[PDB]
Formats: sequence, structure tokens, C-alpha cells
Amino acid sequence: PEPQMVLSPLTSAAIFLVVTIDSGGEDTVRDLLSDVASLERAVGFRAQPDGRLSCVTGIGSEAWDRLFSGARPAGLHPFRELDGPVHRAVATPGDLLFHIRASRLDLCFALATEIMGRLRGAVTPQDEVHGFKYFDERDMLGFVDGTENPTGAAARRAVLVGAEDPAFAGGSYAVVQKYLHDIDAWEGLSVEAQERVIGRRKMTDVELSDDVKPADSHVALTSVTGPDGSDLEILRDNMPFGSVGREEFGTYFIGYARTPEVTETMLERMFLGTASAPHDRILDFSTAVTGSLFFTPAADFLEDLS
Amino acid sequence: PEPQMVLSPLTSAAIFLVVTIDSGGEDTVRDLLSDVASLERAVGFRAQPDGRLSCVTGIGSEAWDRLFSGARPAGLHPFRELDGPVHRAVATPGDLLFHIRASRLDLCFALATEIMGRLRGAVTPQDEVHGFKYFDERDMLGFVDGTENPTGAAARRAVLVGAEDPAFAGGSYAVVQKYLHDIDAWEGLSVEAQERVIGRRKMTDVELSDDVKPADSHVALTSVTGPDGSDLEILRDNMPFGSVGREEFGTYFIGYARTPEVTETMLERMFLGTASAPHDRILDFSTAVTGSLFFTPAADFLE
Amino acid sequence: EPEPQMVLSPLTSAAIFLVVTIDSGGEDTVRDLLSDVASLERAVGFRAQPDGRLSCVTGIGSEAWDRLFSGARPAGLHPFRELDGPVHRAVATPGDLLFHIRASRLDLCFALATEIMGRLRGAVTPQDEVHGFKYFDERDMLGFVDGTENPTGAAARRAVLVGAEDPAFAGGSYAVVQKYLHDIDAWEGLSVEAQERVIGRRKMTDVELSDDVKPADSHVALTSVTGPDGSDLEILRDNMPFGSVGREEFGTYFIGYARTPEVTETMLERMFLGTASAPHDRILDFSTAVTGSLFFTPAADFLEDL
Amino acid sequence: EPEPQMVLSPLTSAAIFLVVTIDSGGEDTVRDLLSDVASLERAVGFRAQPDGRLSCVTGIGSEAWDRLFSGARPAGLHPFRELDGPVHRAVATPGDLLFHIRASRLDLCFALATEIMGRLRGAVTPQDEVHGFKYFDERDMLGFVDGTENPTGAAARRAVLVGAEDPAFAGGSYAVVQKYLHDIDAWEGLSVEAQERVIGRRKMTDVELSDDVKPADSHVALTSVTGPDGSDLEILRDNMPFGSVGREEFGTYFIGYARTPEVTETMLERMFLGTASAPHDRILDFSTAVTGSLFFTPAADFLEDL
Amino acid sequence: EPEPQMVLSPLTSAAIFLVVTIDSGGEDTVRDLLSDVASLERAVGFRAQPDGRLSCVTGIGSEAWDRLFSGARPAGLHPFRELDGPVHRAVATPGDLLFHIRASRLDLCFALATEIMGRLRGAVTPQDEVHGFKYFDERDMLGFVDGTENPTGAAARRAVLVGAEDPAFAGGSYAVVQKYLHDIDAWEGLSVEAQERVIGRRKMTDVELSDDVKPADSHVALTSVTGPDGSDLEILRDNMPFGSVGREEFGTYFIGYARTPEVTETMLERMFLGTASAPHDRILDFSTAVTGSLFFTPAADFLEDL
Amino acid sequence: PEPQMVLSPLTSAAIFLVVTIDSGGEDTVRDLLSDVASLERAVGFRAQPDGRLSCVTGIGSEAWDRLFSGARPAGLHPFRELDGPVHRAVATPGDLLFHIRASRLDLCFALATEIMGRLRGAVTPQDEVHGFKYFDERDMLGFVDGTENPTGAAARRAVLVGAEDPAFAGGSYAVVQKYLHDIDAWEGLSVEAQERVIGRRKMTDVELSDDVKPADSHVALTSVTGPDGSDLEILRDNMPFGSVGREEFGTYFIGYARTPEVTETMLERMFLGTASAPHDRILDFSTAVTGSLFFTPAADFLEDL
Ligand code: HEM
Ligand code: HEM
Ligand code: HEM
Ligand code: HEM
Ligand code: HEM
Ligand SMILES: [Mg+2]
Repeated sequence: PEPQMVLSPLTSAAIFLVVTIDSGGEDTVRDLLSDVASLERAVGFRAQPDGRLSCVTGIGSEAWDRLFSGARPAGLHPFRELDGPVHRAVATPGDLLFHIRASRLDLCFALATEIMGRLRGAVTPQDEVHGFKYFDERDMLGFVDGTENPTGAAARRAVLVGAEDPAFAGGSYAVVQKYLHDIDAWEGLSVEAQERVIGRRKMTDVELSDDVKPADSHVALTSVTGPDGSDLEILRDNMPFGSVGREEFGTYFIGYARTPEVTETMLERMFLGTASAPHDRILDFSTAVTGSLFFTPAADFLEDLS
Repeated sequence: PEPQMVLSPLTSAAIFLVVTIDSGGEDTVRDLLSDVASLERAVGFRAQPDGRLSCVTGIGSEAWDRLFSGARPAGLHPFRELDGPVHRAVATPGDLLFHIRASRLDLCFALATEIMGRLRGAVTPQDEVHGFKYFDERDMLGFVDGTENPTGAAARRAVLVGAEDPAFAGGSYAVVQKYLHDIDAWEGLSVEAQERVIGRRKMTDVELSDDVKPADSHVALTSVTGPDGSDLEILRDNMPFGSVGREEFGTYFIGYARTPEVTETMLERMFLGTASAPHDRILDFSTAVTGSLFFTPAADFLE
Repeated sequence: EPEPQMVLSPLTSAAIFLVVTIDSGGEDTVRDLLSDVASLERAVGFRAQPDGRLSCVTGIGSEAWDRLFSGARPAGLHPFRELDGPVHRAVATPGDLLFHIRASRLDLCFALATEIMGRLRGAVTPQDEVHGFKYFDERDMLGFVDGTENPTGAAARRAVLVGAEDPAFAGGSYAVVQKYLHDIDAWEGLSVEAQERVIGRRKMTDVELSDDVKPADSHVALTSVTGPDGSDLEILRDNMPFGSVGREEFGTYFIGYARTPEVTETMLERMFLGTASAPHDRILDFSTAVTGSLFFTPAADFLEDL
Repeated sequence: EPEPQMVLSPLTSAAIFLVVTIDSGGEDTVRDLLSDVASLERAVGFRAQPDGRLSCVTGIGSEAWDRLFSGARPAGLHPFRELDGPVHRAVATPGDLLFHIRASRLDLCFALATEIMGRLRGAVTPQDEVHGFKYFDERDMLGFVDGTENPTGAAARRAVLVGAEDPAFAGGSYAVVQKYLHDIDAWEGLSVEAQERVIGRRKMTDVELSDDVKPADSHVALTSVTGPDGSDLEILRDNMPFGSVGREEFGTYFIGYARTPEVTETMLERMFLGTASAPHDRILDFSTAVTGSLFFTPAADFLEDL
Repeated sequence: EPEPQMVLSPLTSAAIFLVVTIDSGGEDTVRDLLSDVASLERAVGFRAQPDGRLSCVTGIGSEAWDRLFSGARPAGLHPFRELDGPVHRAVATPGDLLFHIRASRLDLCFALATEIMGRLRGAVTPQDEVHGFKYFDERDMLGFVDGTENPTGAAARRAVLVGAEDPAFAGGSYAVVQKYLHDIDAWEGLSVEAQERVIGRRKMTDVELSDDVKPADSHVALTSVTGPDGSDLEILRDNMPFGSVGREEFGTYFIGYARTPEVTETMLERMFLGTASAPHDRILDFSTAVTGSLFFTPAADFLEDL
Repeated sequence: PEPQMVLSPLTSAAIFLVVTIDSGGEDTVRDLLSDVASLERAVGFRAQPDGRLSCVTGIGSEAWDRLFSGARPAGLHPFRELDGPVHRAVATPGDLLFHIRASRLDLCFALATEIMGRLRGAVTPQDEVHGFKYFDERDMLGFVDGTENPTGAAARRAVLVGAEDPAFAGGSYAVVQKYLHDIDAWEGLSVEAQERVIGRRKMTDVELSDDVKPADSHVALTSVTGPDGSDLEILRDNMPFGSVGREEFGTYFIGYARTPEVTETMLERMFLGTASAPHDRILDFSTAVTGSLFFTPAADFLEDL
């Protein structure tokens, strides 16, 4: 089947649009979903090959029930709120995700405008974030972000639904969380203390050894193995965002996975901890203010809608 | 003397930072002004020649008197609110302008972060806009934006203070207005109707001929001839901005001129109207929610 | 398995369309050149890779085929079918060999055209030569974005590549060329809104007109074909602007590839002869076809094995 | 104070050379186009800045000057001087206006040429139109690097722009154009070493032959000129490859700018009429001039102030 | 399933070739780095993407294989076979580990080389370190385009990657390295025509000499090899210029990847021992091999899983 | 006058060639000097505009006397060896400098090859360094290198000989030193400790406050004010180089100045120290193994021989 552009080339700009569908908004939404590929072509084609404009469209659990009368993707459910001893992963409203990426913010904005034009009156905006690449693929904590993402066949194997849910093959599960950083608290750490928090060297992005990597580092808690001892993997495209005047320095977290169980296991280790880690130290400097789970179906699922 | 980067090469990204100096914030502000060129080099240098990072720093009339003793720039005064028959050009608070431009937002955001971090607790944010290049130098109305800006020597005679105010030579006057657009109304016009509002053909960016250019087109009202019959010019770097969710479709207007009078003449013709023109038809689709005037000194002045 | 020619090229800014006839006795020279044309393409192109994007798709006409080769022929290979509509005519013009040369740069196309024609000197007569150039944001001389609804990836291969329906010629394709000249003065007399009604898409934003407003005689309405099984019948186009300002020649070089000529020829019949609902494609009221040729572009190994 | 036209252009990979004659009574229309030509350059080009690099250098012939303007003539303006050499002829061909249009892309050149001709259609007759393209690593149709010894910076400004010697026309220049067609068959018949003896430079490495080896009838030998003070007399060239493979047209469009036409004309006399040591420039044994025209390209403000 | 190393790399302008031997007791340190080398590639390369194009292909010699790994050996892995020809010798020199590091920039190559050699310090003895740079037009130190006839796509995969014939090692390849020093004074004494007869291609145009013209002792004649089924036997090369102007060192670092070492060895036999028609490859009259090593470059996941 | 490309656009790649002129090599060198700009165009023009190929040609004090009749440049003299309490700036032989830069090492190598092709048997190689910039203009110590270089008119003012020595106007003075780093010792410091050595922040390249910048930091000691109480500036294009096998991790230092006195004062502060600093902390991790001074004349001086 034909996947949406979950595996995107390198992109320097992104818009995350999360909306809820208003009472009676379903027909307008279905019409828009049947045209969303066509609208990405209308905005993007003229700018190819360099524009690299794509939209990954996601649908929430409750939205799915409202929109489609047939089978549901096997792993689709509302985002699971996590109430950890110190940190909380909040569950916030979100029926439709538009994960818009390009080499330029103008292409993202132009597509977001077309999509919201078609949806005006049928949806209510919940979140809008304009993400930007920050230096050499760094995030707002100044660490390279995306290093250990799977690539090529491993990325497709990690992200794209297959024979386990054949009606939904080539779909994926997207988890979003908007994080705001305490940059005063962070900049109070030495680089070495920051490296102990993340689990990688700051300037050179080399993973700390097994012997020095803390158990409560971000890398330690988000490194997960299945029972066969193979790494369980997700595909992240985290995007810096913010407003200097309001002291908002953010990471917009997005992780794609073939099943949400992997992303949810990483989140549990982060927020609830383990026997050797109280919680992910990154959360002592990062507050999640959104949390939503969406299924991003195969492109042909959206194209074939009435 | 050496100007700030008022005459910047074209940039695809910008941050417009307007702040008020809090009571007691003067010394922190003067120390930052000392270092703003150094912070620009610190953030920008390593981004090669492609980064094109610059910050143009401007000081408002009220701020000037709080910050500096002695002579004031000849043309420095607060933004003049225009109460037109239909359209208003509001005057809004602004002591400091940071006009940050680069080929990338990150360079703009990183330099904005350095500047605001130094001023934290000395200033109150008034406005912050993250501008992006829109297609082939187009604006939110879908028209090419910058076409008739002066270049080279003509740009320097238009924007840079010279012998007429010797102690402020190499400075400029910046006027900013944040505009929000009625895109629903605008998209209601035929392309031909839109071309009559702007005064240029939409796709080809060809100026309408004298015989068909409406007197209340944007181009007609912002074309000003001086005492000698030559064009009085300004240098604009207008930037699209917005939020699709809140239906904010924005033009951040910034015009630089040797003297505020040229920019002020254009605003009066636009908002107050003329014998031949009720007002600039662009204002039937564009609302000004800020208006501020700044003097952007010579680089040497800031130290 | 059979290696296709580069029918599916990444986007290219420059093209040379070279159409020649094979002179009496020229067949042996042509066969030698056909066995070397892939080798010449590597000679010119390799040093400019990866950005050069140089390729040549070689096509052979119906009459030329029978002059060059013995035994089985491509199932759909026939001379271009002249269409005499009530208003507009699609002429058939001579053409035995097509070289469809594309690159990121005209020089690579020019150099390869020179190598090919140097090998065919004394064996072929020039019929048509057009040097195409990208025109702003993938626009044509009518000022509309051209290529937006092309199929991509697997859908593109399915549309253009001969397969099991003609297995001896699997990996080949059918190219239809028509050199069009536009009446720009006539076109510029129409409002943008009237032009959008002719094409069926919005001019600046390239958004397809809604089903309620798209005219039945619009280009997009008449070149949108659904098969009896309900699926879209697709072709892959690489239309190239060309012209001469002094001669007031403003053209579209139309090239369309399809796994059978039937799809392309259906679109042509609808355009030139119209339907129940449309006298003819309104684009032809501003566009004159001055050439018409059909070629079979065989699998690369067919040409190499000669 | 005088603003030159873009005589000294950055390197541009595309050009259009448009030479036209002014019809009887076409003067008023041409004067209006000259007063608008910079505004049309901005209309087409500004949207593509900074990478587009679109410029038009507008040139006026000797006869055309007298039809269009009263007051002073530029000091060096006269019709191109036909050279009738013992073997080779530099023909004088009609041309009243030159538009030398350059950009990083042909589309911009073509769009600007289209706007200019749209204004002049009823007032002028096209005489020559050439679409030039960069060929490999700044090479010409003879396979040699072309432009190497051009002056740059201050030296170029001093060699090209009218100053104190003609104060009313300061910031102008003199353009000599010649369209050359090459006998590529004959050229490729030479060894690389024989080609190097014709040009005066090493072919692949572009290293100038030493004084002891450089033939006196080499191109470099005859187009190397010294003034009375003994310093080099220089022109600024922007020669552009062009051609048509089917018509076997392999062209160099020669254009040379000089502060006075006398430097360019001495080079032409040495090439075509030869010296004590050289019958003629050996490049002419492989190159035939089919046009020859001389233009004054005035300061931009001279054209604006019409 | 199996993940090949970046044997099939995008064209790269920079390379570092590192050959080391494993000291007494160096096995554990080496295995640890082998398990980390992909991780270190990402640490250095990710933050430089997508322009960086950093990769490292890691090879293991025959002797080193038995020191490091339990279980099966690759079926074709053996020490480099010295060829003592009538005139020229293919020397064998020591090498346990190969790091074939490539990127768009030498500084990225050097950063990865640093990390690898930092981990190996005290466990290995450096044998050879070459910093390769390609010329503008994929041209080598002899001034010929180098890579033209490399296979691409499926044919490259077919030629290079171990498949069903040795299934435990599928996705691996065999690397042969030879560092060549050129006699540039002797080479530059030849005419271009004479140099073309040595290589078997035209120097400027990179057009292959016809079978009737290509000398039997030409580099292209002797390295063109057919199977027992008449099909081409191919290898994938990425030869890099290197050297030192002070020391008058002008080199080609040869690296050839093949599914079996037998194809590369057949080519080396033809070059150094000649045929019935050729004493030896004329390229060796200007090129001396000073190193020779054979390595197995396993599937990436073989090294990852140590 | 036409300066050489001393004020170059940023370049990723460099070759530094230092040679001595053999006995009887003067005429061959003179011929090469008269052609070196011609050769730079030969290799560089067809690579434009992205190639950014230039060569700056420098002549040492002793060689000037062997090569030229006429006036000597005012400031030209042998590099002065500095014997500090801890660190030494060695003086090493050098008659000709070829400072070759481009976006690509192949362009540098092609030009170095044509230059050394012409000088074969007239000169002896002393140093050859192939330099590579890290991305973001970072050096072998991981720091952005070039940040406070003067630009535009300020750079012209700091670098080019003017009316002070009008027969050599458009010239400049190049000091070279090849530094080998102790990378193991360097990578032992915290980022914070390295920032105290350099005097700038590592990731953000923001200069340390006056209140925290150590007096023995590299920025503090290479920051010079003249009598006027205004900045004495040089123009640097330092290039990482090395060899992983030999554990050679280097910075090739090159500084251009209108007069050598400015560069030499910086070297005196670095190596001999001040009232408030024993020596430049950068020298605790950097050993100079070469040191030479050249005059890089106006291009037209070399052309007109
Ligand atoms: C404040 C929010 C976050 C920030 C700033 C952040 C930043 C980073 C950084 C700097 C790395 C190391 C480089 C890399 O491999 O990408 C990393 C790795 C990773 N992060 Fe995050 N991250 C955040 C949230 C999350 C969340 C919520 C999850 C999962 C639900 C997650 C999953 C991962 C994974 C799986 C890795 C790779 C670990 C490995 O296999 O080495 N991250 N992140
Ligand atoms: C909603 C706000 C604005 C928008 C969208 C806008 C857009 C444009 C456009 C599309 C053009 C034509 C192309 C060009 O030459 O740049 C233009 C021209 C111009 N605008 Fe604006 N503009 C705005 C506000 C202003 C304001 C407030 C001023 C002056 C105070 C101004 C002064 C000019 C001038 C001087 C020109 C050049 C006219 C000429 O000489 O042809 N604009 N503007
Ligand atoms: C005569 C000059 C022609 C011009 C200027 C032209 C131009 C265009 C334009 C502007 C579009 C809409 C954008 C797109 O999807 O590409 C389009 C679409 C199309 N054209 Fe053409 N066209 C021409 C001739 C033809 C011919 C002769 C055919 C078929 C034989 C054809 C087949 C198509 C198809 C299939 C589409 C896509 C329609 C859809 O599925 O939405 N065109 N063309
Ligand atoms: C007919 C086709 C022409 C071709 C193919 C051609 C080609 C070349 C080439 C390959 C060079 C050497 C590299 C360089 O640009 O410096 C050159 C140099 C030159 N050409 Fe031409 N040229 C032609 C006609 C002309 C004409 C008609 C003139 C003068 C009226 C001219 C004047 C020059 C000059 C002045 C030089 C520089 C010589 C020097 O100082 O080294 N060329 N040309
Ligand atoms: C001095 C060392 C070498 C140099 C400078 C060199 C250079 C070249 C050049 C210029 C080509 C022509 C363009 C191309 O197809 O890549 C070529 C082709 C080739 N070289 Fe080499 N080569 C060298 C050593 C070797 C060695 C040692 C082998 C094999 C063990 C080899 C195998 C080949 C092969 C197979 C081809 C392609 C021939 C074909 O099928 O057309 N080369 N080489
Ligand atoms: Mg017409």
C-alpha cells in the first residue's frame, strides 16, 4: 500500500496543527481528508524538488469513531495520561493532526492555510506550533536531536503497520507532546551535568559508555529491547519552537511507530521510571503541556473516502 | 561613518523585537547596545557567508532622552497616530527595536535569545513577530513585495543620514507597523480588482500604466516626488507572518528613510487620503495594530 | 528482469526533444547508435553526477520499427492517429526516432544530442528539435503550473511501464509528442477567472476547481479518465516550455508516456473531438498542435542487446 | 553619480541576445521602452533575487542614436566597421537596439525579452535572437575555457566604463557583438596540441602557453594588445555558446565591452587583417562571423531620464 | 533482512582510507569499536546531514577474521594475492582492518577517523592513511574521468553484495585496496591521443574508444571481463586522488568492491600478467602499486550484533 | 594598487607551501612570481563562482635581498624567535610562502602542483600543510575560529600597507606558525575550563564578560590597544590539519597585518606573558614547530617584474 510521507527527507521547517472536530463537522472533515494529498500537490509540486513539502495527516481514536463506520486500527486509543510520582504526561484534546514539513516555512504555512480554509466552521484549533531547525540539528537544550533514528528498511520496519493489521498496512501511530523547557534551570548545569541528563556528549554527540551513562539519562530510559533482545525503535522528528519575549523555549516531540506500545513503553520509563531510575532527568527541565495519539493511515485510505 | 546593516542583502527569515525600557533598566540597555554588534558576530560568524545574520537596533524618541544626554537626531519624534476618515494608523509603545534578519530563523532566534537574555528584567516585551519569505518574495496578499526598493547608491542616498545631521551620519529612521489582513474579503476580489488595489499586475509584477493605475492604488499613493521632481524613496523589508489557527495573516511593515518625513508623507496619503484618493485601498484589507518610529544609529554610536 | 529507460526522470530544468527520420539505407547506422546510446549517456552525464540528472529516452516509430527489426512488435505501436475534430485537428507529422534528453542543465542535453547526431550523420534527416526550459515555478507559457497531477513512484511505474499484457516488451513505454504553439494575445484577453475555467485549476495557487465549478470543456475535466473498473487511467507528462520572442512563438512541448497508447489517445479524442458535454478542450482555443508523433521507448536492455 | 547598466555582471549561465531594427516611425515607442527597461528588469527579476541575477544591458546603434536623441553623440559611436581580410571577413549587419539579457536561468531572460518585445512589437523588426547557455566549466563550443583573462574589479571598471574623456556619457560602455558559427568537423580533426597552438592556451588545464611556444597567429597572441604606456589594453567579454544539433549550428556569440570601441576594433583588425607575423587569427579558420554590430550602452540614468 | 554497509555510496569528493593491523591482545578493543562504528558514524555525520553524506565501510582481513570472530568465514576471504608479472608487480602489504571513510568534506572524514583511531589507540598499528580528494569532474590524477562504467542500481547490488551463494554473509562485499604512485612527468610527456590509447577513453569527452580502436593493452580493454555465460563481470570502484606536491607524490588510491574477490583478481591478473594480445595494462607504465590488501566488509548488522 | 587576495572570502580548504630558494634559484623564482596570478586564473577561473581559488605569495627577509634590487618593505625582517619562561616561538627557514585557498582541496592541489612544477630544482620544500575547516568554522580545539577578524574597510585598514610605506602600498605581512596540539590534554578539560583558556563560549561563540574573562585567556592576550586606545587588529585564516595515524592534530596559524609589529606584540604577550598572565593558556595545549615572516606584495608588484 501507499504510505503517507512518515519517512520524510531532512526538513528545516514544520507546522504541527492539532484541531478538534465540532459537532456536525464530520462530512467537511471527510471531504478535506479525500483532498489533503491533492492540496499538498497544489501547494508543493510547483516548488519540487527542493521544497520537500509533505503533510502527514493523523486521526485520533474518538475522531476515528465519528468519521469511519468500519474497522479501527488495532492499536488506536486516546493518549494514556501518566501520573508519575514527580512528572505528569498530560492527555489533551486532539482529533486531527497535520504534521506539515518542508525545506521552507512558507510551503508549510500555505498548506496549513489551504487545509484550515477547507475546515473553517467544522473544527476548533487546539494547538499550532511553527518548528524550525536549530543549528546542526540541535534542539532547544543544545543537543543534537534525531541521531539514533532508524533509517531506510529499519525505519520502514519500525514505523509502518504490516501483516499484523493488514486492513491498515502502511499506516503508522503518531504521538505528539509539546514540551516547554526551564532554560534558566538547564543553563545552571555544567555541560558535563547536561551530558549526564541526556546520555550523550553535547558538542560531538557521542553516546556516553555503558559504565558512565546514568540509568536516569534520557538515552538510557528511551533505549528499549523486545523479548528477542532486539532494539524496539521509533522515528522522531522533534522541532524547536518558541518566543523569546515570553521565555518559551520548546521541543515539539513527535514519534512515529508501527504500534503505540513502543512509544508508550518509552513514555512509562520516562514519567513512571524503573527499578534503577526515578524518572527521565530531561523532565526536570521539560514540562509536557500537550499529549495526543493519532493513527496516520496509508495515503490511499484518505484518497478513497466519500 | 559605518552604518548598521540597514541595506541588508535579501533574507528569507526575520525577527522583529519591540520592547519598552522599564524604570531602572537604562544601564542594562546601554551595556547591551555596547555588545549588540559582538553578539551579532558571535551568533552569525560561524554561519559562513550564507547566514546573512544582521541586527539593526533602533531607539525611540522617549527612550533617546532616558538613554543619552546631548544632541538628538533631527527627525526623532514619537510615531504620529493618523485618525483617517475610515482607517487609523495607531501609535503603540516602543523604546527599542531589534530588526533581526538572516537566511534562516534559527540565526534570528539565537541572536534574539542572546539580546533578550542580557535585557531580562530591564525591558518589557511589546511585540515579537517571526517573519518568513512567502514564495517568490510575495506577501500575504499574493503580490511581489519589494520590487521598487532603491538599490546601490540610490538606496544609500534614500536611507542614510548625511551632512543634513552631521553628528548622526550613517543612521536611519525605521517605521514599523504590524498589519493583519482580511484574506476572506481579499479573496472575494477578482485578480483584476486586486491589481487595481495594489497598482501592479499580480503574476507578472508589471506596474499598471499611468492611464489605468487608480489614484487610490497602493503604488499611486506611496509614489512621492520631492522638491526637484525626483522620487522620494524609502527602503522596505516587509515580512509575512501569521497563525493559521487564529486566522492571523500578517504583513510586518518596516520602512527605512534618511528622514521620517518621506515615510510620514506616504502614511498620511494612505490613511488621511488626498484630493484624488479617499485612502489607500490596501487598507480596506489591512489593519495596523502597531505603529512605532525608531532612530537606528551608526554602528560606531552603539560602540 | 528488464531495465526500463529513464521514462520516470526526477524533475529536470532543461530538455532537448529531437525527432528525426531514418534515410533510405540508414537502418544499420541507427542500430549501431541504438546499441551505444546508454553508453553515450554515461559518457556525457557521469562526470556531472549526481546533480547533472542527464538521461535520454530513445523512442522508435511504427514504420521505423518495421524497417529496423524482424519478428514480434510492441502490441500498440502504430503511427500517430490524426484527429480531425469539427474545430481543432491533431496533425500526424513524420518521426522515426525520438531522443527525449533531460538534465538539470541544457549543456549536458546539448552535448548528448551532439554525440547522438554525430553518430547518425548521413543516416537520418532532422524533423524537429526543441530546447525546453523550466519556466518559473514549473509553469507553462499559459502561466499555469504544469505536471501537478502526474502519478509518482509505483503508481507512475504502473501507468507507464509495459508489463504482462505484452511480456516480450515489458519495461518499455509509449511516448506521444505534440509541439504546441499558444496564441498568447488571445489568452491574455481572458480574465484570470476565465483562464482558470479553461484549465480547471486556480492559476496562482494551482488548486483544482471544485466539481460544482469545473467546466466539462476544461482541460482537467477532458484529460481526467476513469476506466470501466473505476480506477483513474493515468499518463506521465514532462511538458516543456519553449519559444522565440522575435517570432512571437510561445510553446508547450507536450510529451506523454503510457503503458498503452489507448490511454493517451482517449485523452486526445476527448480534447479534439469532445464528448456529450464538451465540444472540445477549451485549451485548444489557445493552443495549435504543429506536430504529432507516437514512439515506442523500449526497455534499456532491448537497445543494448542490438 | 552616474549609475552604469550591469555591464559588469556576476557570472551568469544563461543569456538572450536580441538585436532589432527600429521601423520607420518606431522612435516614440522605442524611447518609451528605453525609459521603462530598468523597471521591466525589476518586474521580471526582483521576485527571483538574489539568485536570479537578471540584468539587461540596453545598447543603441550609431544610426539609431541620430533617429532617437538630439544633443551630443557618445564620442566613439559609429556603425560597425566591416573588415575585408585576405581570407576572412568581419561583416557589418543591421542592428539599432541590443538587449543583452543575462541571468542564472533562461526563464528570467526569456520573460524579460518577452516584456521588451511586447512593448516594441509594432515599432521594431527582429534581426537576431540567440539563447546562450553555459557549456561545462565555462567552456565554449571549441572545448576551451572562455573568459579566463577578463579583467575583474577596478581593472574591469577602468577598461569598460566611459569616464572624464566623455563626461556627458560617463558610466556608459561600447558593445561589439559578432555571432560566430564553428566548423566543428574541421576543429575535432586537430590534435589537442594543434587546438592549443590555435587558441594559445592548454585545453584541459587552461594554462597559457609560454612566450617561447605561443604561436604569433594564436587567438591569445592576436587579442593581446598593449597601449602607448606599454600596459595591456583590455576588453570585458561574456561569450555564450549556442546552437542547433539538427542544423549543425555550433556557435559562439561574441560580446565585448570597452570604454572606447578602439581597443575591440584593434583586436578585430589583428584577427581579420593580421600582423607582420600572422596572416590572421587561426580561430577564424574554424569560426565564421555571420553578424557584426556596435552599440553604445549608456548609463542607466540616461535611459531612465528619457 | 540484512543491512549492507554503505558500499554503494552517493558520489563523494572526500575520503580517508585507514588500514591498520591488530597488535597482540587488541581483539577485545577492536570488537568493541566494530560494535560501535555505525554508532560513531551517526555521532559525527547526523548533525552534518543531508549535505555531509558521511559513511564508513569497515573491512576485516582473512587473518584478522580468525582472531576476531567465531564460526564461519566468508567463502572468498583470503590474503591479497601478490602478482609478480614479467614487468609490474601487485605487492601484498599488511592490513587487518580497513576504514573506507567518505563524505562531501574531508573534515567530516577526519572527525570520524579521529573517533575510530581514538577507540583503537594501543590496540592497532597504523599501516596506511590516505586523504583522498576528487577533481571537479570526477577526474583522477591522470586527468581522466574515473567511475563512468561503474554499475548502478540493481546491477551494482548484483555485482557487489554477497547473496544466496554464501547466505551467512549476505549483504557483505569484498574490498581490494591498492595505493598507486604515478610518474606524472612521464604521463605528461604523452600526447592526449597517446594517453587515450593507454586508458581506452577520450580524455575531454569520456566517450569510450570503439572495440576496433581501443588497444588490447588499454586499461578499459583489460578490465573489461565477460563470464562463462557471455555476461559482463563488474566491480564497483571509488578511486581517489591523493598526494603531496613537496614530495612529488601524485597518487590514485584504488578500491574495488565485488560480490566475490575472483572478479577483482581476474582484472588484476589481466593488468599485471596480460593476455595473448597484451603484455600488461599500459596504465601500469605510469602507476606503481606500493600497497595491496583484501578485506571482507560484512553486513552492518554483523558488526552491530558483536 | 591591486592587493593579492589577502582579504579572501571564507574557504573550506587550504594548502600552505613554504620553500627555501636554492643557490642560483633566483631567476626561476622571479619567472614563477611574474606568472603566479596567471596560474591562479588558469586553475581557478573555470571553477568560479564556487571554487573561490586564490594564492597569496609571500617573500621572506633574506630572500628579498637575493631576489630584488630596489627598496625593501619597511617592516620586513626575519621572524624573531621568542624564548618564553615556559613556551618558545621557534624561528624556522622560509623564503617563499604560497597561501592557497579554495572551497575544494583539489583546486588548491592543482594550483600548488603548477607552482611547484615551475620551481622544481630551484627550491627546497620546508613545509606543506593541507588544511580543512570543520563545519561552522570550528578549529582543532572545537572552537569557532575567525569570529573577531576585522571585515570591510576595517580589514583593509588593519591588513594593507598604505602611505606609511607607499612603494609597497597594497602589500601585507604574513606570519605563519604550524601548531601541534596535545588533544588528549585538551579533551581532559571541561567545556567551561576550555572557555576560560580561549575566552569565548564554545557552543555559542559569545565572548566571556570582562568580569570572568581570564587575563591569561587567548582572547585577553591577543586583544591589543595602541597609543590612541583603539584596537590593533590582524586578519587570521587558521586551518586545522593532521594525520590520525601519527596522532598529529594541528592548527596552521596565519596572520596578516599592515605591519609585523602588531602580530609580534600579540606573540610577545602570548609567549612572554604580561603583569597579570604568565603566558597564553592556549600554548599549554599548542606547540609551535614553525615560525616565519613574509611580505605579501601588491599583485601588480609580482606581475610587473
Ligand atoms: C523534551 C523532550 C525531548 C527532548 C528535548 C529530547 C531530546 C533527545 C535527544 C537530545 C536525544 C539524543 C539524540 C538522538 O538519538 O536523537 C534523544 C534521543 C531519543 N529520544 Fe528524545 N527527547 C525528548 C522527548 C522524547 C520522548 C517523549 C520520547 C519517547 C516517547 C523520546 C524518545 C527518544 C529516543 C527513542 C531516543 C533515542 C534513544 C537511543 O536509542 O539512543 N524522546 N532525545
Ligand atoms: C499591508 C501593508 C503593506 C503591504 C502588503 C504592502 C505591499 C506592497 C506591494 C505589494 C508593493 C508593490 C511592489 C513593491 O514595489 O514593493 C508595495 C509598494 C510600495 N509600498 Fe507597500 N505595502 C504595505 C504597506 C506600506 C506602507 C505602510 C508604506 C509606507 C509607509 C508602503 C510603501 C510602499 C512603497 C513606497 C512602495 C513603492 C511604490 C513605488 O514607488 O512603486 N507600503 N507595497
Ligand atoms: C496543449 C498544451 C497543453 C498544455 C499547455 C497543458 C497544460 C496542462 C495544465 C496546466 C495542467 C494542470 C496541471 C497538471 O496536473 O499538470 C494539465 C493537466 C493535464 N494535462 Fe495537459 N496540457 C496540454 C496538453 C495535453 C495533452 C495533449 C494531454 C493528453 C494527451 C494532456 C494531458 C493532461 C493530463 C492527463 C492532465 C492531468 C489532469 C488531471 O488528472 O487532473 N495535456 N495540462
Ligand atoms: C569567434 C569565437 C571566439 C572564441 C571561440 C573565443 C575564445 C577565446 C578563448 C578560448 C580565449 C582564451 C581564454 C580567455 O578568455 O582569456 C579567448 C581569449 C580572448 N579573446 Fe576570444 N574568442 C572568440 C572571439 C574573440 C573576438 C572577436 C575577440 C575580440 C574582438 C576576442 C578577444 C579575446 C581576448 C581579448 C582574449 C584574452 C586574451 C588574453 O589577454 O589572454 N575573442 N577567447
Ligand atoms: C592507477 C590506478 C587506476 C586508475 C588511475 C584507473 C583509472 C580508470 C579510468 C580512468 C577508467 C575509465 C572510466 C571508468 O569507467 O571508470 C577506469 C575504468 C576501470 N578500472 Fe581503473 N584505474 C586504476 C586501477 C584499476 C584497478 C587496479 C582495477 C581493477 C582491479 C581497475 C578496474 C577498472 C574497471 C573495471 C574499469 C571499468 C572498465 C569498463 O568496463 O569499462 N582499475 N579506471
Ligand atoms: Mg499574437
